[PDB]
Amino acid sequence: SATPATMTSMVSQRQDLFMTDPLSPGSMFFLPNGAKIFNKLIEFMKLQQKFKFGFNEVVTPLIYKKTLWEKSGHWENYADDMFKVETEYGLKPMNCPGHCLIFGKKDRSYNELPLRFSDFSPLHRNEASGALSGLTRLRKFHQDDGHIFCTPSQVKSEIFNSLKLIDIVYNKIFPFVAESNYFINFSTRPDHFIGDLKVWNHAEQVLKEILEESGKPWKLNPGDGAFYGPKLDIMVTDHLRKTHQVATIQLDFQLPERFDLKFKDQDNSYKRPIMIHRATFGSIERFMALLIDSNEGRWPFWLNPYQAVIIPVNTKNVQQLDMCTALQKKLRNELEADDMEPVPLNDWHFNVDLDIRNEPVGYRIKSAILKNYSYLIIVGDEEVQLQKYNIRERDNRKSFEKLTMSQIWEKFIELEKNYK
Amino acid sequence: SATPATMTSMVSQRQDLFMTDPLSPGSMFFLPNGAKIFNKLIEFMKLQQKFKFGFNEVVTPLIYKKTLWEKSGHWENYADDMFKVETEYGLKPMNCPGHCLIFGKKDRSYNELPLRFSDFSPLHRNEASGALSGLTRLRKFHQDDGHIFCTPSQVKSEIFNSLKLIDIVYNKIFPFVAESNYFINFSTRPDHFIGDLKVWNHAEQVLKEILEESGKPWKLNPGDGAFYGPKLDIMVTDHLRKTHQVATIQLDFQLPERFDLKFKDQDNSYKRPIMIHRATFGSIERFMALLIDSNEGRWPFWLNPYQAVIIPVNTKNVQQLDMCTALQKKLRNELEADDMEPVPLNDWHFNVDLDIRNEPVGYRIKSAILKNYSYLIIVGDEEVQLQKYNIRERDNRKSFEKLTMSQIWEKFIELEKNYK
Ligand SMILES: C[C@@H](O)[C@H](N)C(=O)NS(=O)(=O)OC[C@H]1O[C@@H](n2cnc3c(N)ncnc32)[C@H](O)[C@@H]1O
Ligand SMILES: C[C@@H](O)[C@H](N)C(=O)NS(=O)(=O)OC[C@H]1O[C@@H](n2cnc3c(N)ncnc32)[C@H](O)[C@@H]1O
Ligand SMILES: [Zn+2]
Ligand SMILES: [Zn+2]
Repeated sequence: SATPATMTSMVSQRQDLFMTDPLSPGSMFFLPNGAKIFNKLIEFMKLQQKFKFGFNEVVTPLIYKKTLWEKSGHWENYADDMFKVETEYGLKPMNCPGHCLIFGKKDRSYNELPLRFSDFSPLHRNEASGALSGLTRLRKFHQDDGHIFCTPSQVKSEIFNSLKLIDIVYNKIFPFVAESNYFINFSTRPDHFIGDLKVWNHAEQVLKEILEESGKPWKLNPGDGAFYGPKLDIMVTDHLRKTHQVATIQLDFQLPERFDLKFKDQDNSYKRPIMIHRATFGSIERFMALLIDSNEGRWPFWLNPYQAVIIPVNTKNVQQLDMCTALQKKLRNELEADDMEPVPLNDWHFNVDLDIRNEPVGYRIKSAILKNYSYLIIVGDEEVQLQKYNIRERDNRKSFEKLTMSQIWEKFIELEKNYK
Repeated sequence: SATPATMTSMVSQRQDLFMTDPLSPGSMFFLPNGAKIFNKLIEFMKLQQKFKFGFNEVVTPLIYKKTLWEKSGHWENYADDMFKVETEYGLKPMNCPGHCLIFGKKDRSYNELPLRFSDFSPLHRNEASGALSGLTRLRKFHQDDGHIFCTPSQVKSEIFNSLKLIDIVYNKIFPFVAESNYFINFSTRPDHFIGDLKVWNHAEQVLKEILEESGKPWKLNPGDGAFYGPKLDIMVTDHLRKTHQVATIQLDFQLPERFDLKFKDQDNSYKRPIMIHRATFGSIERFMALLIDSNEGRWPFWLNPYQAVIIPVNTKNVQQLDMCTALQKKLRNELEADDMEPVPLNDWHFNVDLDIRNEPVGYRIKSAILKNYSYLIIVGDEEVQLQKYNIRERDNRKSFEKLTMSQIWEKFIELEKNYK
């Protein structure tokens, strides 16, 4: 009879992922295992954004004076959902205004467009306490945020590149449970919007054209556009057929005008850049919640905070213990605190545990299966003899391999490398 | 006639590192190049903390209700320097209370001590505007924070391990301008402190003993201890002989008591853990400021946002251009946005630029030297003939090497691997 929210709480209790406290309602605590997943997702997304999709990361303030939010139009649209800060300040619910400040700080040439900034800042929104639900709706969350500044003729290609990244995430790297794991909502001009209505109709026309050219299924979603522009909202469906907004792409002609943004064009004319807002995960928190809704805790290897467990058949057998300890040390790849040798960059480190509890071998196994370890590694007398480990995958326990220490090292590397 | 603050602003203007805006006084903006350095430092420290010094990273809320800060004793000690948050809330100036909440959420056995949590959360402190200076003193900053929960008999070894990490940073990996690049301030009981005076004298005795055993030079620093315990403050001296507090280690018997923290001991007795607070960089921002004070912008290779520049002698020569472009593509190691192949984990990517501006070769060189590129790579007709690049290091321009594409790839790898 379980809901998505309940599924998230069940997995979190089994794997020690997260916790909450009434001293900070709506703000999640990521415990070590929960934080490993969070950080892994961010590592993945940073790699795609920097070395494939042309983004440059920036780090921006969390609080801005009341004036910035008035200049942006946030203060009169959202201020009820905005935490005020007191010494006249607003705790940011969005990164965009900060990125406008960065754009307008230097002369900009058409030669550096499209200019793409990424930002993983924590955001706060004063969501009503009745709206709070697990990791899907929080008062504090992290967006894989990004703002693009381009020319009219670059809009289409930039949006298709955003859509390519979206497909890598939703239709290639991550399984979820249409052929596509999402549909698009075409979200149009809302009641309260800034800017002239002509510009708005043009932005909506550009977006519809791109939607049609993409060939992806979409739905009209009237009135749900941002206050600064219309958007494509990427909707995924949980197992209770309820839809959730994750990735989003927003076409913004309005903020550039309000920040008096300009760039020198090919003809030495000063012209306004167009701004595209975009997020792929949406928020890392909500994305994680939807992964869990699908995988029920059975993380893929590269993401799993429980990548492998090593289990000696006899916990008092020295030959088995040595062999198990040798492998754990190899796969964890840690250094001793006793010397001055630092951990080098780009080494591999795997989440590998050793269960030597004074418990029947059978129960230790069952324990590891409850935790969803990607791999179970057993060592008995025969394994000591061959100096080869019995290793089997979680979701295919019937088959198995007998591999050397070195072969497991390379196997785990290839898995993590390519997001298996 | 330059000050540290002025040096930071000069380097930042030359390398496009940071920016400020009056809409958010005391909060820094990290531009792409500035953010690269910031992120590199955090990557380095995470590796040491997770895979050498036994820390587990957590991610905690930024805002807590007034009650938490009252329970911790922060609200009556610091509340003037605390940004309040309004819907009864405090924007955190410290992570400790959150970590106490995490400790007390589960039954804890003596078997999991020392328990070590790390946290890179953004912190805010309402510093007086007259105290704001470059990156050394801000209203928003990131600590490489960490809290250790141990038993009385573990205190010494834990503090020596903290000191080992401090030496790796200040006396091995990073040059700065005593043999050691810091001295220690023994900071003692301040006017306003929580807890009984007997416990306080004991904490100070334990610390002095450890200080004496370490053999490191220290100075009495009366009254400057935290309100929860005495501390060892690691002081570095800028080139104007002014001292700055960076790393710190704080011995805390007090917070555990106020959060009713307990763990089951060897004898099934419930006992209070001791808490050690510690930071190595102090804040990433202030550490960066002190690096800049020393290096004057001449970053070591692994940290440099300008790792190499490739300069064709003749910008209209196709043979030279091809050879230059081949190398840039190799070293950057990017993927095209046009396919579904993701950037894999643990690949190498170098910050390598190509200067093909229509400018005399001589001036393009001079330009790169102004920016402090770690390596200058020149390609003329002879280099095309040999298919070998003329590569020279920044701080040793007189000598040079002629290397193939492959040899530069491996060279740059070895440099970044081992923090050269
Ligand atoms: C995309 C940005 O550039 C733009 N300023 C923006 O904030 N768009 S948004 O309002 O639609 O937010 C983007 C994503 O953040 C996620 N999100 C929004 N609110 C919350 C919340 N209260 N809790 C968790 N995630 C949220 C959603 O997935 C949403 O699609
Ligand atoms: C070390 C923590 O666990 C403890 N709660 C703590 O905050 N100690 S601290 O107050 O001494 O802060 C640690 C380091 O942060 C840095 N820091 C403190 N205030 C600022 C500031 N306003 N701007 C930049 N860095 C700061 C200093 O380097 C300082 O040594
Ligand atoms: Zn935005
Ligand atoms: Zn602390």
